[PDB]
Amino acid sequence: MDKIKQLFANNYSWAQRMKEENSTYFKELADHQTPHYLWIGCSDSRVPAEKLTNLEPGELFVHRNVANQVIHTDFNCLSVVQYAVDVLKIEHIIICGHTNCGGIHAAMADKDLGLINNWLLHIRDIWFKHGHLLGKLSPEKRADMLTKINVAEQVYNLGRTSIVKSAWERGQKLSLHGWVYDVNDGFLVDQGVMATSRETLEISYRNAIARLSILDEENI
Amino acid sequence: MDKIKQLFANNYSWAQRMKEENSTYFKELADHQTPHYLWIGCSDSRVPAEKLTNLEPGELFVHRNVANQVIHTDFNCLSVVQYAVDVLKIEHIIICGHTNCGGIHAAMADKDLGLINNWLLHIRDIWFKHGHLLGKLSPEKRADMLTKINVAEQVYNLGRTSIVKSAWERGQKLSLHGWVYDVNDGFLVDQGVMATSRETLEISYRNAIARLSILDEEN
Amino acid sequence: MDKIKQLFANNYSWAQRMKEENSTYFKELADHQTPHYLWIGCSDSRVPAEKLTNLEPGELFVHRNVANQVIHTDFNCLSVVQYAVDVLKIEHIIICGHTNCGGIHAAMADKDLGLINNWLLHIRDIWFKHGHLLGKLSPEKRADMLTKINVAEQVYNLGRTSIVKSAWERGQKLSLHGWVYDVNDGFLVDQGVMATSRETLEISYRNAIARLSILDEEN
Amino acid sequence: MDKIKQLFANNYSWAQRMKEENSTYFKELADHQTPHYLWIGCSDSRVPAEKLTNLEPGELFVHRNVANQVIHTDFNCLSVVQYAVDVLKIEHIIICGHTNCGGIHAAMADKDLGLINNWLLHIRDIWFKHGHLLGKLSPEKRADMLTKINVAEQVYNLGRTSIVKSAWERGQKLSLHGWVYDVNDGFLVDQGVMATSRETLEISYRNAIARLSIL
Ligand SMILES: [Zn+2]
Ligand SMILES: [Zn+2]
Ligand SMILES: [Zn+2]
Ligand SMILES: [Zn+2]
Repeated sequence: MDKIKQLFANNYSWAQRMKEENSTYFKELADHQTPHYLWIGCSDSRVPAEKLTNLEPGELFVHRNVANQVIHTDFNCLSVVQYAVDVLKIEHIIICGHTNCGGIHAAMADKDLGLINNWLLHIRDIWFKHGHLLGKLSPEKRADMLTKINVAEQVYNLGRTSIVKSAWERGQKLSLHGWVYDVNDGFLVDQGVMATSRETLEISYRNAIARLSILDEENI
Repeated sequence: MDKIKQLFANNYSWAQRMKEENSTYFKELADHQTPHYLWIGCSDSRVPAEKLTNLEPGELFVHRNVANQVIHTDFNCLSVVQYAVDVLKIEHIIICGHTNCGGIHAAMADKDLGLINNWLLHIRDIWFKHGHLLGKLSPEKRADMLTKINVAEQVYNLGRTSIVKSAWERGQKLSLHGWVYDVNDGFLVDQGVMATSRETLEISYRNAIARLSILDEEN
Repeated sequence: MDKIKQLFANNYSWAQRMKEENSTYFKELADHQTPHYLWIGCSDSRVPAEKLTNLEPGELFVHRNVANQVIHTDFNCLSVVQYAVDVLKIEHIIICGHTNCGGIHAAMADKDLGLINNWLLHIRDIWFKHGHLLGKLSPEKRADMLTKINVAEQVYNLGRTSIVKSAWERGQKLSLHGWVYDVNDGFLVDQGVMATSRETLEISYRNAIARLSILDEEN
Repeated sequence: MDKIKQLFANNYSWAQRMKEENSTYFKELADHQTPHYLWIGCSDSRVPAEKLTNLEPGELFVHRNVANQVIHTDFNCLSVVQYAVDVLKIEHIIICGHTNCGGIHAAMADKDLGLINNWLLHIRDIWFKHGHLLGKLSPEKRADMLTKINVAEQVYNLGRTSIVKSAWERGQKLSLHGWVYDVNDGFLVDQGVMATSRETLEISYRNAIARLSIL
C-alpha cells in the first residue's frame, strides 16, 4: 500500500540520518539494557509515554490494551507485570489513562461492536459500580469521570494481584501509580491511588474514591 | 520516590514550555482522531514506534506484550485487533520484533522465571518447530534468528484469526506486516510475510520461512 | 500408582461388564450425537450433572471451572458458549452452583493461595458489591448466600456476552438459567435470573437480586 | 420451555426418591470432601468420567473445554490445575480424550465457525506438527489419530507448566496421564505419556510419539 511505502521511507530517512550523523542514540539505548518503570497505557496512545516522561531511551517497559485495564484474569497483562517485577526487578508500575478515550466511550455506548464489548464489560461493571455518583454528573462530564475512576480501579486491581502482593510480602521494593493526562494539556495528573504495600493500597484507594465523589458545582 | 518525582518533574516542564510556546502539538494531535495503523510490538520497547515510523501524532493504535505475540486465544490482543479492524477500520497491522530481545532470551533460557514462562512456551514451541534450522545455527546467533522467525509466525497467527479472515471475506481492505529492526541501527527490515488476503498470507508465509531457512556460513 | 491403578481396574471391570451384559448404553449414547443443553458447573463436581438431571447420555455439553464462573474475557468458557450456541444450536444454557463450594470458601478466605486467587478476585468483587446485604447476614450463612448471588451474577455475565446477545438479535431461540443445589439433598433451586432475551435478562436479574435481599429474621 | 420443566421434574423425582427412600448418597458424598484426581476432559462429555471410572462420589475435581485442551496461556485451565495441585494437593492429573470428538472434527473442517475457530487453532498447530504421519491417512482415520495425538500433546503442555514443574521441584508427588476411550465401548486406553517428573515427561512423550507413528 501507499502509506506503508512512505512509512518505510520515513524510517530509512531517520535511520540513515543517524548513521551518518554518528549519533549516539543507539549507544545510549544500549547502555540502558534494563528498564526501571513499567508503563500500562491505552492503545489509543494519544501522547506517547516517552514524550510525557522525557525519559532516556530503554528506560520504559510498556504494555497497552484498550482502556488501559488490568483484568484479574488477563494472562497477557499479568505476564508483563510478573516479568517486570520478578525478572527485571523494576520498582515502579505506572497505569496511565487519558481523556477522550475511545475505549471509555465505546464502553458507555449502547452498541454491539463485536468481541471488544466483552473486554469492555469490565469497564461497564465499574460504571454501574459508581452509578449513583456518575449519575449526579453532567452528560459531557461522565466520560472523563469514568476515565479517572477507571484508572483508580485498575491500580486497585493491580495491587490485588498475587504477583504484586507476593512481591511486597518478600520485602521487595515496588510502588503502583495511577495518573491521567488531558489530550490538550499533556500534564500527568495523579488520581490518588499510590501503593507501596497492601495497607497503603487500601488506604489511598478508599480516599481516592472518596475525593472523586466530591463533585464541583460544574456538574449538575 | 526519587525516580517518580523526577519523572513528574520532566513532565510539568515539557508540558509547560509547550503551553507557553503556543505549540500546536495538542492541536494537531487532535486533528488525527482515528489511527490508521495498528502496531503490535514488544514490551521491551527499545526504539519507540513513533521514532521508527516518524509518523504523525495519534496515527498509531498500539499493543505491546512480551515478545510481541499474537496468541490464538489471547483475549487482550485479539480485542485490540478486533476493535482496530471492525470499529476503527484500520487497514494496516504491523507486528514488529527487535534484536537482543529479553522475551526471546528468556524463552531460550532453561531457568523457570515464573508465570512469564507459560506465556513464553509459545515461543519455545516456535523454536522446536524450527529446531533443525536453529540447531544448525551458531549459539550466539540463534536468539536473533528465533527473533525473526517469531515475527513470521505471529503474522501467520494474526492472519489465521477469525477476526482478520472475516474482515477480508466481507470485503474490507486490510494488510498484515511483520518486520524486525536491529537495536543497534534502527532499520526496519521486512521478514517476508505480508498479507492482504488469506491466499497471500499462505504464499508469503511459505516463502518467508523458506528464505529464513537459508543459512550463510557466518551462521 | 494405587489410586490410578484402581481407577483403571474399575474401568476395565465396568466396560467388560457392559460388553458381557450385552449392554445397549453405547448404542443409545450414539443416538444422542448432538447435546440440547450446555451445563456450566463447578470443578468440585459434588453431584454430577447427569445424576441431578437423569438426562439421557450425551444430551449434555459440559464446562467446569472453579466456582462456575462466566468471566467477561475468559476465552475458554466463551469458546464453549459460542460453539454450543452458534454451532450446536443449543437452546438451553444452565449455570449451576452448589452449597459448600471450595471456590466460594476460598474467595471469602483471606489466605493468598497463589494463581487461583486472581481467578477468585472476580468472586470477591461480587462479595463487596453485595457487602451490605451479606454483612447484614449471619456469618455461617454468608457462604450459602454468596454461592446463590454468584450464580445470579454469572447468568447476568453470560446474558451480556456479545455471543448470547447476537443470537437473540438474529432471532435464535436461547434461554439462560441459574440454579443451585444443597450438597445434602440434591434439589435444584432456581435462583431467579432466567432470560430468553436481554429484556428478560435485566428484569429477572433485578428481581433476583431484590428477592435475595429480602431476609427473614434468622440471618 | 418444556425441556426444562421435564429436567426439573426429573431432579425432584430423583431427589425426593433419595430422601424418603432414605439414601446415604449425600452422607457418603460428604465423607469424600477432597478429590484425589483432577480430570480434564472434553465438553462433549460423551461417557461421564464418573461412569468410566466408577469411582466414589466426590473423588473427582473436573475441568472440561472443547477438545480437552491445556493451552499454555489459558487462565481458566491453569487455575484449575494450580488450585488442585497447590491447594487440594491432588497427586494425579488425567487428560482424557475420546473418539468421534466434535472438537477434533471442527478443527479439521475448513469451515469458519466463529470464535471457536481461534480456540481450535492450537489443535491445527498440533496437526501440522505431526503432518507427516497424519498426511498418510484418509480424513476419517486422521481424526482418530489426531484425537490420540492431541491427548499426548496436552499432557506434554501440562507437564511443561510452571505450576506442575514447581510442584515437582519442591518434591511434591504428582503424576500426569493421557488416555482416550472409544465412545462405542468405553475402554480407557493409555496413550503412552505418563509423567512424575520433567525427565519422565520428556522420555515418555518421545517414546509415545514414536509408537503412535508406527502404522
Ligand atoms: Zn484510550
Ligand atoms: Zn523484546
Ligand atoms: Zn464448587
Ligand atoms: Zn470431544
